Amino acid sequence: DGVGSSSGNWHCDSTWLGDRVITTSTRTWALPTYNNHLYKQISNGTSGGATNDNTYFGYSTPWGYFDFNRFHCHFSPRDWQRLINNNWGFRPKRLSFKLFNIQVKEVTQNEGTKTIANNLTSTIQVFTDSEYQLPYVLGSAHQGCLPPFPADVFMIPQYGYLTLNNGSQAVGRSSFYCLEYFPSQMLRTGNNFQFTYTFEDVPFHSSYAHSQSLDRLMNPLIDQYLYYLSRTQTTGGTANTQTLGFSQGGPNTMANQAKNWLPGPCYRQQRVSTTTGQNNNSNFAWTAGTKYHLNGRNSLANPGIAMATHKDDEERFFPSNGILIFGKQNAARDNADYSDVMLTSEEEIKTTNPVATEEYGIVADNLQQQNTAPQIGTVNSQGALPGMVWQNRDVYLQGPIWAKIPHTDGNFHPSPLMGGFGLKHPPPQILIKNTPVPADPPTTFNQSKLNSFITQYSTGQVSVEIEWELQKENSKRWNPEIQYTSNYYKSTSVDFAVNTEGVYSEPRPIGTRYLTRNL
Amino acid sequence: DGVGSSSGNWHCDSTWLGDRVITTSTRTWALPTYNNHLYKQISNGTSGGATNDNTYFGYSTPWGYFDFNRFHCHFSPRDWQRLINNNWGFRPKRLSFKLFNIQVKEVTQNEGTKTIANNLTSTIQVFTDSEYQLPYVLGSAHQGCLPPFPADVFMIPQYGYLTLNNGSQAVGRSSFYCLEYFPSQMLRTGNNFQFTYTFEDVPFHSSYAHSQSLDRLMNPLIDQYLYYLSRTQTTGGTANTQTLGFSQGGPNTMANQAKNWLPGPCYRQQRVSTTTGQNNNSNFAWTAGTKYHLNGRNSLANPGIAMATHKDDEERFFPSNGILIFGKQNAARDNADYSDVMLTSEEEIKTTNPVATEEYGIVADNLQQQNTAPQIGTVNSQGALPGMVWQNRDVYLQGPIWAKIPHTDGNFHPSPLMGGFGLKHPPPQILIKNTPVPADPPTTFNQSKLNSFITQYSTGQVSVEIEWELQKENSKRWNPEIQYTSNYYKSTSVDFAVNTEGVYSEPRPIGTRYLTRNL
Amino acid sequence: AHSQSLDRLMNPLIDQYLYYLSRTQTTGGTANTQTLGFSQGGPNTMANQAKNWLPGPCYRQQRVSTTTGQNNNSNFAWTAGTKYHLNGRNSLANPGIAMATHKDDEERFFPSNGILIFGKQNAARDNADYSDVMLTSEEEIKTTNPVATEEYGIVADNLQQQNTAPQIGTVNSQGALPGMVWQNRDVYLQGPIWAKIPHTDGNFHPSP
Repeated sequence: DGVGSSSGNWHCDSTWLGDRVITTSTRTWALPTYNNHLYKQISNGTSGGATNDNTYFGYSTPWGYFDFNRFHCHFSPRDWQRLINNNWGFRPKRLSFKLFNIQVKEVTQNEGTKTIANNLTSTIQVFTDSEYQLPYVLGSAHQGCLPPFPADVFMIPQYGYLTLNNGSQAVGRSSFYCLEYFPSQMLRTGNNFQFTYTFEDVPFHSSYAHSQSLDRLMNPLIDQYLYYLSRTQTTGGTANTQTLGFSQGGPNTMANQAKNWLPGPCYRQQRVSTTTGQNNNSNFAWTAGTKYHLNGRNSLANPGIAMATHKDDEERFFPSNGILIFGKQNAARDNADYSDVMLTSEEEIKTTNPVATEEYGIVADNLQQQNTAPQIGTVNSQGALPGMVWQNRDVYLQGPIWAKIPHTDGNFHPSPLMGGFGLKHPPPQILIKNTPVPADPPTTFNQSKLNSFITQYSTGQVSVEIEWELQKENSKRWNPEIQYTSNYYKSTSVDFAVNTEGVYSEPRPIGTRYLTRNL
Repeated sequence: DGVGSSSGNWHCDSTWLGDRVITTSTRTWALPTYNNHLYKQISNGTSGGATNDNTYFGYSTPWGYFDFNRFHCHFSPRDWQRLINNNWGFRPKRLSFKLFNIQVKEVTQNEGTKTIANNLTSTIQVFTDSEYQLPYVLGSAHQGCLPPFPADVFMIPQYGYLTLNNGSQAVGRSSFYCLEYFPSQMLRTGNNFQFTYTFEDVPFHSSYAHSQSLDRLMNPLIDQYLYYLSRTQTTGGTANTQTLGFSQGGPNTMANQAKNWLPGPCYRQQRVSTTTGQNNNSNFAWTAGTKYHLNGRNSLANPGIAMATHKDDEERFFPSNGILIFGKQNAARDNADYSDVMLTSEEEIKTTNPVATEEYGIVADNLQQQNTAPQIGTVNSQGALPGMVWQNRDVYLQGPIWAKIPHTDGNFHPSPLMGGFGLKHPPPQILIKNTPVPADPPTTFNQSKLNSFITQYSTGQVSVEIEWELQKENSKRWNPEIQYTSNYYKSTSVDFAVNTEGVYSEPRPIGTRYLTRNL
Repeated sequence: AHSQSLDRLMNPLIDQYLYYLSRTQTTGGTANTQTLGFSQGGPNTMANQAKNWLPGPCYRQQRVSTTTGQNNNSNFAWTAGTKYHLNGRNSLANPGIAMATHKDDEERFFPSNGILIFGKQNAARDNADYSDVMLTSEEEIKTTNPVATEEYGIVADNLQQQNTAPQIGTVNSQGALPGMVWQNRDVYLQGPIWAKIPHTDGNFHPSP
């Protein structure tokens, strides 16, 4: 461990081993000093235009953190293609993390002439929240993960967290956490850090689409032996009175046939078209948004439970806040135009899950009688019902991987709604910070805490290796399957490559469901 | 591996061991930062004056690469002389490569006063394309190899590559490669790198000239027992009619004798003289150039298949684009004058290969009859014919050594046309790069990739050792052979030495074919 | 399929150390006389650069378009067909040596008898219409093999002199040349698998 010796090598690669695939990626990072080495109470109340739905109380810390919860941090576009075109499923098994070739630099500023030099004796601090004692901030789709392109140098995100609040105030139960109250490893240039983690057992992600629908699982050539009420009134001429007629479901009455299952749960969303002219002329994104109510404040159920984005021949429609939306390279942060973002589609699950913008079904609303016509009610919100089967939201090359399952007495189908793997004990948070280096202190004692520090930042490389277990496809389907493919004809540039400017970009979102499977 | 310890020594030498010769050379190199650490899409279309024959699509990378594919990177002039004056052949067997005494420096620029200092904690990255997964750019006669003179410090070439294109656009099959997607070794000052490689089995290069020609392999004292058609018409007086006369080939009719072999293949080239006055007054270098047509675009077949540069007593003639041409020290890059370049000559193969600027031979063109005179056609393009024997192009002290044989279903006589050894698995490409070192990042998180880096370059030494197998001469020739020799009389300077200015220069191209051998 | 072409294997950022004849005549004004000028191949003159290999063999075929209106109005399938002559009788070299079906942006063109053609279900045995058959394409080999309907290249045809302008000849038939590399014809789900190599004293690249 010396000043003149590399403390790690560049490991970036992928290797396929039949039923496993191991991804390894390394990136160069930079870490500034955050908050001037201070912890600060942050808050947002109801004053000004601030609405109650956005209030909060918490703290910003001097620490940064590593995040690689994004599939493109591990899979290259080509690897993702290898994965999705040939496997019915996959999931994480274990990972390795390493920090090395650390460099702490100090920057001097005098007469606009700025100079940067090495501070060979400075240290950075690193530690993992192995016992999950800090607010788990990963799994909220935040920016700051390792870049998709290996050659890109990235800046490390600052760590902050929230606790209970009443307006802009804290309450008795509000918690304050100090990260320096954890043991942490201190490294100088020449030292390195690393750890291993094993994923808990979790279901394989379904990287397939059903080639059968719930309502079409019968034999199209045979009648049922079961009968259904088919007639309530006589038909001949005008002397029409009540009667009772029963028939057997068959090939031409599949909608009436007795079945064993029901489509998945439903919470509805308002429909919007990509052809603006077909939309109501008003600003309803929030007012007509599908939300949930929690302790006085409202939140968008975004993207909410998994539902088919649209039905047959309606690709132009989507749930106002029921799909994942990624921006194109350089899309604005606010009010970006439709042509600057990329909408995903969960159309593959029309097969078992209700369409996001329609009713779940119809139920009786009264008791019909000789003098009262039967009335029906539309169900727009439907919770778990015995017999339901459903699919979860798909995952994307540039989407999240896992999320921590909240520590609660109960939960139902703990699959993260944004997509991914729900884990009770997810990869630990890796916090990093530059140790404060005091500038010269006063020459006579003073009780006050020092607030004059040498300006500095650090840089180094980081490696993450993950082993994924694959579930091979076993189909007896005779005809070719749908596959993700690169465009065939000429183009100005190559998709998933760099600019003439050197800017890498991801042209479209790439899902995971190409191969098919029966129900 | 410390800051204060050399990590390698200067190994430059040659040792002859009967049937082997081992060359070792070390050089000092400098590596700048290329492309500002970026990958950039580069292209060339048909706009402006750009012709379709020069279109392309590809990428330039932030990486550099080591290249020693040039005989003078290993053999000193005197060693080359020892080799060519005493051996009938030679070939590479194995090699060692080493990178050491690495120094990474950072340069500060303020008020024109520039300062360079050591950055002891910086790293460079190195890796070999052992599995040949990157476009093989070596073997295209590019500049950037180790200098011939050991005392010369050189700059490392930037790596770039090409993929399919349609005009200035890419096509579906165009590939984008990221070099950071390979594992690479990271070294700080004090660390070193090295590897070993073994050349595949390959034929010895023919460092000899034939002392017999294909058409003169018979006994000049004996007749053949075989006859040939010698007369088709009577001769006496004027009553001349058709007849059939046969004769036996003999010492005075060697041109008619039955033979067993045929001269090598032929693709023709236009002839040009070094006496400009004998040349047509027009600019025909390209219009009259010998080319090949590939997917809509034309390329010069330069130098093309191996053919004798000229016939007896015509040293002033040469194929417009059928020979290797080296420049003299400091010759201009464009429109350099004849007296500034050095033309090579493959005159040694007149013996078995057709002369580059003449026909292969003559074939019948019709069916002669009592009322139709026989007609003949000139063959200017002749592919492989059973019975052909030929020699390959010679290699030069300052010429290329090997080339990678394209991975294709088929090939014919895979000897690199520019000369050298064709290898399916040639010495791997050695890529090197300076690791980006971010300047101070913003103090509050920002998603954008960093684009502000500390300016730096690296320098160090490189060693290459190659073991060559020799094929000794076994001639029973009584009279002395031709040998490469230094001039005898006085001269302003020494050939293959330095200036009064310290500039090394190679006065002429030195071939390899001096000793002779029978057919 | 190759993602690189034979004529584009160099580094697009570096010049060669090798020179080529670039000028045969002076340029300034009207007093233009013969001279000799040499230049180094580089990123903008890739067509002039010295290279190590040559495209595969070539036997030519007549070009025909799937847009009938672009075709000559005559029945040339046999008369203009590419054939081989064996003991007095002629046969179509069908499909013949492997060559790219067409060049960039010409998908409508194909060699009269230089590709495999399968019929669609129930296509007639004789005079089936274009819409009843399925043409294959060896476009993937444009990368190393000459295009089936064009020349292999150009060679000199005479000896230029002060009083004789240089002449060139087009090569439409080119046999094996040292340095050539090529790809074989592709195989198809409904195509043949193997063939017996004729028992002969010799053969060249015995790929069916």
